[PDB]
Amino acid sequence: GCPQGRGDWAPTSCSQDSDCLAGCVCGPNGFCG
Repeated sequence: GCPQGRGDWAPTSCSQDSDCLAGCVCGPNGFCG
């Protein structure tokens, strides 16, 4: 998947999928992934 969940790639806080990279969604954790 996209680099929003790797060791040194902590996720991005989001409220919608548009806050995230392409193909990534805003998860229930409130973070991109």
